[PDB]
Amino acid sequence: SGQNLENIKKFIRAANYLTVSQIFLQDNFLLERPLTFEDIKPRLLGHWGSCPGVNWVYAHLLNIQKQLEFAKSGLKAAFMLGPGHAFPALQANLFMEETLSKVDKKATRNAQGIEYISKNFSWPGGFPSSASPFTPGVILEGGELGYSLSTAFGAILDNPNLVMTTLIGDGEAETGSIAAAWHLSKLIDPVKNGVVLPVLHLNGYKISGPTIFGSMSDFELIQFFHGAGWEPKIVDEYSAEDFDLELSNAFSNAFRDISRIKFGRNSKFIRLPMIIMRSKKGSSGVKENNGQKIEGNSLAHQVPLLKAKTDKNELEKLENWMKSYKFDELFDYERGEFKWWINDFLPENSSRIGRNRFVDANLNFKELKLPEITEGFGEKSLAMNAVGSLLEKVFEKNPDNFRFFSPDETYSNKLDAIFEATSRSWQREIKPWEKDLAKNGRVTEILSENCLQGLLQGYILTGRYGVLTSYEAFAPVISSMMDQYAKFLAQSKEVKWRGDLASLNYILTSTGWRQDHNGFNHQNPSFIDEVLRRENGIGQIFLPADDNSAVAAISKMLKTRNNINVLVAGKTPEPRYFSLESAQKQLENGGIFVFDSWKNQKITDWDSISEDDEPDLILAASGDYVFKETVAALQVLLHDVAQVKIRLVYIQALCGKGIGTFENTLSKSDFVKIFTKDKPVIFAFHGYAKTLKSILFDYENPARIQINGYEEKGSTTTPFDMLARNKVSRYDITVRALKSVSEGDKVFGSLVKEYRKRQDDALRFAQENSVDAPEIENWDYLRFF
Amino acid sequence: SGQNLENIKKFIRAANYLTVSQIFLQDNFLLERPLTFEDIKPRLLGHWGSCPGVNWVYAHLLNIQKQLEFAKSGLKAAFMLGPGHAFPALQANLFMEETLSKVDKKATRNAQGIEYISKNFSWPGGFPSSASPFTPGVILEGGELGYSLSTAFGAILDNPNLVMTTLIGDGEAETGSIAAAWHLSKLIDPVKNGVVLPVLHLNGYKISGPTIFGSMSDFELIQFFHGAGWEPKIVDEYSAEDFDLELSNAFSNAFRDISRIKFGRNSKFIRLPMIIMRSKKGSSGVKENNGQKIEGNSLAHQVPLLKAKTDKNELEKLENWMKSYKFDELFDYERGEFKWWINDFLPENSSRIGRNRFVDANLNFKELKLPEITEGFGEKSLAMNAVGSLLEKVFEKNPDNFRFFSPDETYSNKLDAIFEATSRSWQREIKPWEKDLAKNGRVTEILSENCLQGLLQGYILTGRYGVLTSYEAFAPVISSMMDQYAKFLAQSKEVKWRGDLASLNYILTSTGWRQDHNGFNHQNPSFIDEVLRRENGIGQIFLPADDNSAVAAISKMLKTRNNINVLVAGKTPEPRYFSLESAQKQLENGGIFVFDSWKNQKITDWDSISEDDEPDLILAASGDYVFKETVAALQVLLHDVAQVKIRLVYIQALCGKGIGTFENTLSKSDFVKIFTKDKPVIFAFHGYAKTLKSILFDYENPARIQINGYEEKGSTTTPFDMLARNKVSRYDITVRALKSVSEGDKVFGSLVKEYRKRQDDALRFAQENSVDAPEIENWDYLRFF
Ligand SMILES: CC(=O)c1sc(CCOP(=O)(O)OP(=O)(O)O)c(C)[n+]1Cc1cnc(C)nc1N
Ligand SMILES: CC(=O)c1sc(CCOP(=O)(O)OP(=O)(O)O)c(C)[n+]1Cc1cnc(C)nc1N
Repeated sequence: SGQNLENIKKFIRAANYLTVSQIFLQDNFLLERPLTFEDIKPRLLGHWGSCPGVNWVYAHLLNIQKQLEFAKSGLKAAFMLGPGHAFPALQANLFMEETLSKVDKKATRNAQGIEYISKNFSWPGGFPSSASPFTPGVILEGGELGYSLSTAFGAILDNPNLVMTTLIGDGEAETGSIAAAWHLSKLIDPVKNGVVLPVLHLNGYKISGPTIFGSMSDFELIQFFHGAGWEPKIVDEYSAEDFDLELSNAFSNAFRDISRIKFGRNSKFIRLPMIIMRSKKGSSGVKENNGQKIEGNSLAHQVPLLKAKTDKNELEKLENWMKSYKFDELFDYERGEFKWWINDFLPENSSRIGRNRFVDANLNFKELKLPEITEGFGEKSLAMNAVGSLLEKVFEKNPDNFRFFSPDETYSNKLDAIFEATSRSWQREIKPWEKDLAKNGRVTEILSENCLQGLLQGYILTGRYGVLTSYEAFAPVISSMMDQYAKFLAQSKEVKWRGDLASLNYILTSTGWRQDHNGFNHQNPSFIDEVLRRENGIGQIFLPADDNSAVAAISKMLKTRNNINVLVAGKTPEPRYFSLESAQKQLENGGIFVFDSWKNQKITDWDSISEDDEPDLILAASGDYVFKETVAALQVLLHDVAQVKIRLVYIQALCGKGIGTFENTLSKSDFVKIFTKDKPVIFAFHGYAKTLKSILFDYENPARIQINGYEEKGSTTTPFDMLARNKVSRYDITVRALKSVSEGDKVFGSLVKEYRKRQDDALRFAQENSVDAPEIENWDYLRFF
Repeated sequence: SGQNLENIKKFIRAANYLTVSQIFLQDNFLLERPLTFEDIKPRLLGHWGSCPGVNWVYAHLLNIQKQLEFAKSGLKAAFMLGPGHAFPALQANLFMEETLSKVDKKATRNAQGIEYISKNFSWPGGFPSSASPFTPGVILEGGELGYSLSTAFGAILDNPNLVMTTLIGDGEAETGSIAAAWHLSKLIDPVKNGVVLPVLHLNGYKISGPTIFGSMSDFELIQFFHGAGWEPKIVDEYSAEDFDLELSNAFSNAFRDISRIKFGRNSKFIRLPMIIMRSKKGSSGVKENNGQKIEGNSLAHQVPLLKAKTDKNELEKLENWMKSYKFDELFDYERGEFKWWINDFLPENSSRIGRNRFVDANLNFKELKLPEITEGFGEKSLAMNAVGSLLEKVFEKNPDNFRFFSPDETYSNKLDAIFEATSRSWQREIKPWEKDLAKNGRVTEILSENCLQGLLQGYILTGRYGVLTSYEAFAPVISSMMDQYAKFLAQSKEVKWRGDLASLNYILTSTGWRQDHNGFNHQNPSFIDEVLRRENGIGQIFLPADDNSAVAAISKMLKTRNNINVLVAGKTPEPRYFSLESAQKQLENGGIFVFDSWKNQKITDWDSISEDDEPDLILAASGDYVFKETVAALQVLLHDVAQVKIRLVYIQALCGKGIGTFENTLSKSDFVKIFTKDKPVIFAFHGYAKTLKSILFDYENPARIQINGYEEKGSTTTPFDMLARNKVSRYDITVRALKSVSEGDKVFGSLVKEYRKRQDDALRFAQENSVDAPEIENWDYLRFF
């Protein structure tokens, strides 16, 4: 114990020394000669206040892992860093562990490695100032605060004997996501999945002020964290005779309780332990400077000596601070290597914190077994039921690497068929009249969308599969956090040892065009714009036409890696236009369907399109309801005049690089063939008009393309009134097509008046009877298969 | 007591009867004859499960208001409905009291009014199914759950006699916004302000399953809500008499409130009480149907009898359910009015819940006094310091209707000058080394952005002013909720009795181009895209060029009403420009600056632009950090080649309707004069390129416009490296301009080679020295002063 404690103290001292050397020094890293003004970095970037807590937690975790390995237990520990601004200290904890030496050859544990890791911190072309995928064993960026407990819970599923210790700052704990994630222990069974160990760094200060949790006493914190499903233990630096002994006792007790919980079963609810660690912010640093308080104050957040390159007293303070660590007793200056204590302290390579096998995606990724797609049919299209049946088959075929997440909307979205295979995860009591609740359920349901997104991202980044479904309007709640994930993917594109990962799959349904029980608060198609905004080859939206297109698309997204895909489709009975082979060929051609109505010819290959024979007008649609309105308008236009030639175009997929998919994106020359250079193009969009305008900016002649979308209007009314309020009903589409072609009002005016009268009569019937007119409800639509 | 109890019971019986009549009946509202199949609505829309709790709370609130007015107390109570899907029951509570009759003449409290409110619920053209601005006394729609506590805390400020009772659902309490807002009592003093009263519905069930909070026992709930700084009380429907217990709870809660608000004896932290009530979901309704459980189960969420128009047993169940409420003992069928008992229950006029004076925007809105604008002094311009000084003057001049909100970032954003007027609100202990903390501070700081947005919207919707500042990267966290606010404004455009409101003002600074201490996670310019997507005349972005432009813009947004404005500017020492507080203010009438470099001529009136002489190319920028690069590129181009003519265009404001402001938006004819029809336009943007592409879709000839902006690339490096990574540096701009102008690549090949070599040398110097080259650091710019 005493030799053990001495080894932890030496490890902490060395980690602190390399942290300060990373922050300040650019030369004379070993301090063999007195410090001058030429051995200081020109710009003193970085942070210091949270580093000592990171060092203490990492060293105690290494000691605990060594003890567990001696006990011959199967538990493997991993570390998660919430405060991503404390990156350099963690870097030091890797350098003396030799994890970084397995990735970079220049980071060997010697004097050259010390110089390499000290000079290149925050340097242009060196290591970044924050956590990144370039760091081994890192899955959470920590830049945007929060999203730390949910990702830790998501990485623990289906990975027993894995203990993930995550560090959460007290200022970060004031966010909504962290506050909501405390209840995630009521839905996950730790015996068959694993244990998450939370440590709260209660330094007491934010960037420039005290914290909410730092103001609370010990009694209030105990009651708050025991009101949820946690068992908290508090250790404070201000009153402890020996801080490291208390930290060792707390970690040993927590891991003993974890081992006791794993070995055995209990027919009740579990209470995972957690550690609150209170310490002075920026401990073991400069105490005072220019009469102000640094240690134990919010002024230690950034660097505490901003003028060390020009002020003599600041340089003396920095030199004394670095010499307080006594690096001569740990390092060996003669040979340039560490002494014999570091080999005694560290365990073997297979059982170290930074090289956990359960967290790595290279040792856990497997292919997904796709069942045969059965394109069953009835009388009307029900895309959500078919998607649920296919996901039920997927759940049957892959019983270890597939999961489902939803914010209590599985029945409302017509995806309940998946309950024929698996139940919903629930660790609390079940009443006899309740159904679909089990401890080992593979569906997790909670109203906090942030927790669901964190669980999905943790499960995917560990190396497995998942799909998250939701309403379309409530998606942007997890908008910004999703963008963070995208950055990770971009930062994984330049790393040669990361490996492949499953795609991030969203199923957004119950769109605003058919919200019957709610009005104007459940219609917000802005999530797809945020998905399409990113430009690092990430972002795909799938726009099915019927149930066959829906099952083809949901089969396509499960075969894609390292991307983000969103599928938006309705859940109401709908007409059917395409069979299985036509839908599959359309998806393999990008997702564009072209039809000529004056000759009744479907075109699925862009070759053999006649230049001598071109359409007079183009009607294009994107989305199921707008496609129904477009085909109804095309039917009316074929009935009435039939002298002009109309080409019908439907788009099934959109990507950040243009029209179609990333693998097969429509080019600038095929757009000219599909869409004629000068003919008008009336376009109906499921979402905002500017979302399509941004994509169509880069294509040929954007002046003639009229685009109509949601336009942010509507209330609780009939579906036809909802379509007519935003000028995307069939009659206004026909009016626009008549006015866009030839003179318009000169010859086709009376038809415009007749169509407006028909729309007025339909709206009057809907207003008077609260149901749609029988002319629209019993409409006879077109067929293509 | 007993007379009051039976009057309350009669009120709740009437409320339940009108709620069911609103949900189901189309005719025979008084049930004079036996119910048939022709008196049922064709579509049964609405919700029922949460309505009885709303009715109980409203009746007890009215009783407690009458009892308060008996003793001549100044406290005025208001009601807030979190579960917005429970709208019809609240409507019933607005019918027996004559609040709805003051707005609508047809809603008079008689038989015709009963028919009017029952027939038109969820009808096309009638009352909506959810809460809306059309309802008097409503400031929160309740569509997106979780924004109820923070809005109440925002609306409760500077109103010492307003007590707001808000209803929160147990499923809604699982959202992170509510869990973050539970701690808001530690920053707002309830003696000089009002008291927010939270009530937890706790019916036990979500849409399709149990709730997390419903699974917790009483002991766990007591600990969780005591640890957060509240005084919870529990009443359950499984008791002898629910109404007597509820009345005792409300009476004791009001006694504590009056004993704490007017004595002022306590100087330490306070403990606001809250009410936790437990009841069966959909109480006093259908018990069983088709062998399933309805009352006390999640199946009572929507309509519990979905086939009452076709099934005889369902119709009989509905008739028995409605006849369970004996409406004959509360109504006179021949007179058509209520009996005398209601006149003994309702309090005096204007002492009623639905007509609170402290909540209405009318009778509380006052114009803001703008101090005189002053110019900036010095070579380098600091926009944030000038903005802070102007806000300090505003705080001085308006000591009762202005407040500031920030997520612990006002020191880092160079806005600390406002600390010369007011401190930060803080109700906890203050250390001797801590500064800018006071109980009566007018600045609220917490890391939860959702709480800040809720406080700002609550303050603004009651008829006062406020400004919220933040980083640009973490703004999208509050994107979607902001969209909800915009919808409110749109509905307020169609309500004739709703008064004016102050604009929603954002200041986002520390942009991604100058994140020195942070890396990739702190660059995300997507919030302005979310704001610009509103299409109801809402959404304005202000893009200052220097400090004078910043103060002119911040003076302009404080003079705008019923809108949303965003101001984005840097905080680094930047060169000054045309802005001398006079030319800048003249530019603000249009928001666009035009300069001709071949004759050194500024243009402020667009009708003076000569059509005979035209620029050879246009360099345009939007944002200060890239305006620097484009004026440097203009300087280099003027130095090297003089036979070409360059027109410099800067844009200061963008709106959803086009270029400029809503009051003065650039037309499609002025765009042709400013931007020539066929000349190339090299445009450089502060944010994403597609955000500007969507706006420029609607203008003339968008094919020739080369838009470059942030490309999601960068790391911890020098500012010039950050500019060059996204191809928006000065050398990139001049290379692009040379490529655009030149007919062939062999005329300016030496120049582009030289500029590429110069950029390579600058990047090499930055890589080797970690400091920008002296050629760039000591650059000499031009001025239009
Ligand atoms: C650099 C950065 O992004 C930091 S660090 C920091 C204070 C962290 O509080 P904490 O007490 O948990 O940290 P610690 O004392 O060092 O442990 C803030 C508010 N920010 C900016 C910020 C703002 N808001 C959000 C959601 N995320 C971030 N990162
Ligand atoms: C219709 C709608 O938008 C409702 S109602 C409702 C149940 C609310 O649970 P709670 O028990 O707290 O309310 P109560 O049953 O009425 O008492 C949900 C989940 N939703 C959809 C939904 C989903 N997610 C979010 C953030 N908001 C909403 N409104």
